[PDB]
Amino acid sequence: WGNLGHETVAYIAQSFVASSTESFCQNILGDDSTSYLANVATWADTYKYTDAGEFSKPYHFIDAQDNPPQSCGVDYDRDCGSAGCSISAIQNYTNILLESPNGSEALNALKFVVHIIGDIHQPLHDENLEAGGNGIDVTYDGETTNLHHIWDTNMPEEAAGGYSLSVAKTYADLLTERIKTGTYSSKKDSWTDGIDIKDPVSTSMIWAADANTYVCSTVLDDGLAYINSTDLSGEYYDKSQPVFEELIAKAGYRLAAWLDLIASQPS
Ligand SMILES: Nc1ccn([C@@H]2O[C@H](COP(=O)(O)O)[C@@H](O)[C@H]2O)c(=O)n1
Ligand SMILES: *[C@@H]1O[C@H](CO)[C@@H](O)[C@H](O)[C@H]1NC(C)=O
Ligand SMILES: *[C@@H]1O[C@H](CO)[C@@H](O)[C@H](O)[C@H]1NC(C)=O
Ligand SMILES: [Ca+2]
Ligand SMILES: [Ca+2]
Ligand SMILES: [Zn+2]
Ligand SMILES: [Zn+2]
Ligand SMILES: [Zn+2]
Repeated sequence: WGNLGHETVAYIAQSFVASSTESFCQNILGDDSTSYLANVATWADTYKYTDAGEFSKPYHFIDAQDNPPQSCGVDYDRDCGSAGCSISAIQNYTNILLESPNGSEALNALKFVVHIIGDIHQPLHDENLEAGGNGIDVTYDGETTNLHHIWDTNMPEEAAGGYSLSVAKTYADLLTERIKTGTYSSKKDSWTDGIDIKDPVSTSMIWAADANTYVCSTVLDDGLAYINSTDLSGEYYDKSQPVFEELIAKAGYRLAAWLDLIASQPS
């Protein structure tokens, strides 16, 4: 996602973490504001453009070598690759926070986890075709862009009504309501099935596989004749909106559950 989606994921997670988890994170981040996770949720996307952070570019995605929309699937050993991926990064940075939470690496590990759990839930961050859809040029509200970009940025920002941190906070409030009492309230109790702090790869692969299903059902079902030739701000946006909203909600809810397990200690 772009910045709005990552900040939204982070604000949702803040609404679901335990108090002890909130304290654990605020202490690592040096931030006890009511934006502590949202304030770092975009860091990985600035870091990756620097010489020191170039190593981390591949950590934003897992390039699933499936065949959408006919067939979707993610395979860690097939798809991660030698340079690492979102799944290998979740393992590495989770284990830093479990083993060395008071050490110098915990700060960036936490900022990576906050960001990357968000990215796992962007379906085109779980898809090899055309580099996650970057190579698929599209028109969106009369503008030339690409299919990856409209999932990251154009569509979530249209739905949220803007791009800023305060717009993200409002959007997160909306999606948090849908989890607690609204749209998602009868589904969300299943959203952490399979979670296992002892197996970060298995856990994050369940999430990536979930998001990847929507590459076939939603991102590409209409087919590329339609997608290449049509302004995607109309009916394509209308069908995409419920899907990216639920995936942003899932990312925040799952990030909260994961941070709770990272911070957990038996009383
Ligand atoms: N194979 C790739 C290449 C890029 N990406 C994502 O596409 C976006 C644009 O990446 P590039 O700037 O590398 O073209 C980023 O969000 C990046 O994480 C991806 O999801 N799969
Ligand atoms: C784990 O993270 C550290 C710090 O960013 C990095 O140096 C290291 O290469 C990572 N290891 C793996 C296996 O991704
Ligand atoms: C859609 O555009 C992509 C990327 O340029 C291309 O690979 C694909 O063949 C196109 N499909 C159609 C039916 O136009
Ligand atoms: Ca909770
Ligand atoms: Ca690739
Ligand atoms: Zn992102
Ligand atoms: Zn992206
Ligand atoms: Zn990213």
